[PDB]
Amino acid sequence: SMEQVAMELRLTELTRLLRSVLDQLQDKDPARIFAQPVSLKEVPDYLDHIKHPMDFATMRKRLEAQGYKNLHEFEEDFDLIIDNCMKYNARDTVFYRAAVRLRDQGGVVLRQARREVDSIG
Repeated sequence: SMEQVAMELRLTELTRLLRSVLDQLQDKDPARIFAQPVSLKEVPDYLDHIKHPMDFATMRKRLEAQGYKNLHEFEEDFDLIIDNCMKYNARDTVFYRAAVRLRDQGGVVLRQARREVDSIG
């Protein structure tokens, strides 16, 4: 149908905007602490602690398969990155501190992304 195509064009455009959001958020992690999944070879007990692991590479695979239907789903995944880190790592660690800084800096980006998603529809 023509409606299915119109819907697919909107998804494609949301995908374009989320890719730009993803790039901007990932720049706020210049240490690349959150770039890849936590290694289960190197942290064998990780899944005993964290039930839903997340990282920027995993978000990028989902993104490129157009697997985010809306900004809320994308934010859920970004929040998992931060929140998992802040539970697994103590307050005095470079990892925890990196998550706090990512959260604080990403807030600004996400605030305008919401306005754009609503605005462009």
